[PDB]
Amino acid sequence: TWALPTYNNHLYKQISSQSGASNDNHYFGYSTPWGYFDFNRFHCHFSPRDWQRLINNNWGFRPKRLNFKLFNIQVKEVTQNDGTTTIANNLTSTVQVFTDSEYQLPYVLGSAHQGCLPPFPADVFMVPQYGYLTLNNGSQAVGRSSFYCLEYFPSQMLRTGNNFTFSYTFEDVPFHSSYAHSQS
Amino acid sequence: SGNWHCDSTWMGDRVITTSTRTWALPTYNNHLYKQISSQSGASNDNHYFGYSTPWGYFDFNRFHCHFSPRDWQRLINNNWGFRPKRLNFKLFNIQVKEVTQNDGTTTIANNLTSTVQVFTDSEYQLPYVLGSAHQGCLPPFPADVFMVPQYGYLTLNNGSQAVGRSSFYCLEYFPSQMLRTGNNFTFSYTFEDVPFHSSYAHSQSLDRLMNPLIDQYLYYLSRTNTPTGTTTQSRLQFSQAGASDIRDQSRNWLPGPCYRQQRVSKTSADNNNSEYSWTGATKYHLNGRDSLVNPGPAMASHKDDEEKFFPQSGVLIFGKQGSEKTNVDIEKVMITDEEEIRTTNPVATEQYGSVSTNLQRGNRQAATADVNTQGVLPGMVWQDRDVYLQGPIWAKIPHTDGHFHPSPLMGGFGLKHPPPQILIKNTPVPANPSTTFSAAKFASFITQYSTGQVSVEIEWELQKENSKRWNPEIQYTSNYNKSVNVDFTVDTNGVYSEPRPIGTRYLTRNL
Amino acid sequence: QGPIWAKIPHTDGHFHPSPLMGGFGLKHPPPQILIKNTPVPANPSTTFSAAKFASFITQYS
Repeated sequence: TWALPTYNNHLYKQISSQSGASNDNHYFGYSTPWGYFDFNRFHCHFSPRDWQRLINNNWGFRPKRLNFKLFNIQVKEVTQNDGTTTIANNLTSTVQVFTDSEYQLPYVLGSAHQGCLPPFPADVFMVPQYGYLTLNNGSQAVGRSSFYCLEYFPSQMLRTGNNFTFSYTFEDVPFHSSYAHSQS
Repeated sequence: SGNWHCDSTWMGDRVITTSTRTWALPTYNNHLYKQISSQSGASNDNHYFGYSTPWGYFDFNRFHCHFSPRDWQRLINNNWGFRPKRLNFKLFNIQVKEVTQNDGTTTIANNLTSTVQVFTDSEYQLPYVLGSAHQGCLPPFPADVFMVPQYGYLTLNNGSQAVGRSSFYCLEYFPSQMLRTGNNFTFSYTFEDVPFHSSYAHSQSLDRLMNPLIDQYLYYLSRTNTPTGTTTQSRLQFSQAGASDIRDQSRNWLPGPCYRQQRVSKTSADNNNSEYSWTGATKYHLNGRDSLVNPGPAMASHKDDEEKFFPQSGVLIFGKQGSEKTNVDIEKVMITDEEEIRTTNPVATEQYGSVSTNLQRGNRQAATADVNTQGVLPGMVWQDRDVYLQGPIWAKIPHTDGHFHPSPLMGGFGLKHPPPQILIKNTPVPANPSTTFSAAKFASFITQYSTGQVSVEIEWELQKENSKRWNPEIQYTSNYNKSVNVDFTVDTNGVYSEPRPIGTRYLTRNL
Repeated sequence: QGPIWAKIPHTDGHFHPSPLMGGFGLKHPPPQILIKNTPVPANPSTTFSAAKFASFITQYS
């Protein structure tokens, strides 16, 4: 179960280093309202038991396909009259979602950031904000630097009572090695 | 969405029942598992290691959920035996409520599409909680609305210490079907073939089974001394079993097994002046932890004259209506008593008999000892306990290789594959989440609860009464009381009550 | 708890593309999925305002 706040009050931002005089540490980048949930880690998929059962009996393994389905979307509106915090459900107010199979965006995952689906299924987690960096010098940004407006892609629209699926396929890749050799 | 069904129809051989109730499910432990153990209050026999979960489960194991006292009466008189066949189950009319208190004002706002999830398991892969006869049955009386009990289970341990053998579960790991308002749920189950229960008590006791008139042809040792010698005694003599001697007459089959119990009088004057009961208290044990013997092997409570005495343990002691939770005196609680099994099974308080000891000779005088315990032996028969009404229905045979005649000791039908449990849970709905990222587990939530209706239907199968007896029977009848207080009916203020338990053995068959 | 797959940086130069946190280097990893609420405006001004209209209603899903 996932919960999505609203970031930066719906507006892009330029973010850079504070210029704290460390030249090796500087960055030039953009924070966006877009959320993305990113599963790259095992314990999301495998329970310690199944891990144990697989790890003993198999030489190697690789993925083949994967399927993905959202469902049961709903929206909540918080409003505080004076100090009373109140949450009123709403309908037909829409959420929009798009993937890209064309690999046209900066690719954020792979740096092993926290925010995986929680190890333990009981807990409910927030979705991480997006963002990315770009070429720069200190605070200065080159003319080579790029920029994006994510709305520029054909996002499918979702409203309560609607679900979303897409089927993917992994390309053929050599098996991983689960074994260690018996002779040096 | 569904049509309320509470009713029973008589097909002859089979009889169908259905009942329906309204249920309400809170949210337990704020949606998080917990380790629970004993407080370590220094009593080593009392310790536990277990896990409490948010999951609710509603569990019907008792009769009075299914049968109304009338139908009970009508079935109990006319049938030798009965067992279930199938059962059908249907939820419907689910809805959700959200309570929110602004200042001190408690307000409940209905909501839609917020989902409840439910799964059964026909694969028997979970700890099996029912069968210990916990309270929380569907209320006896259909008018009332009841909360669903929280779940939980125990595991191997030592004191507070838990072994490495101990296990754990995450229930979300199963394919729960999802339910949203306007959706209903059904599954059809089937009971496996199991012997009929016995509703009858025999009309003739074992020892007295014989022909009065005809003498059997075997003999027995009559008298040692002719009289005299005396020092030379006398040669053995022989007589025949006859109408005059019932005891010496010979019998094929031996009464059932026994275990001793302690005799407690109702009269405090007769009961032992000093303290007993755990002095005391016949027990068995595992792993150095003595478990007091709760209702045990079947056996008869009392002989004819006493009626005051009752077994200290085996007899089921129910409470009456409005009973106290602790330190309640007897007059508020009902004692069940079985005098009807005197035909076969032994008396509880008494010994099983006497047994030879020494191997006699001229100077060696015979010696015997009262046998305090007897196991099963070839050529033995015994009767199963009564099921009463508020008593349990079925229990699960522990899945194991070792078995002998799997009859539960609270009475009922041992099933190899009992009706699967059903578990139910609300879907957690998050509170206002933090704006910036927080590495925390996000413990905030919105309070709510749900409710709906549940329709349980069982199809019984019967065996009709063929009895050829001449003289009139014994039937169960509520009568002879002119009191203003009516049985099985609400008081003036609407609180239901049950006067006394109702056993199943009324009719009669010859042995 | 370690990572699963990482993307080969799309380039001509390669030698034996095995990520250094361990995993499966993919030429075409599972695509990302992005998700956003639709902004719902607060009470707008009666008369025209040249401003970008920064008011909004707070919510989450």
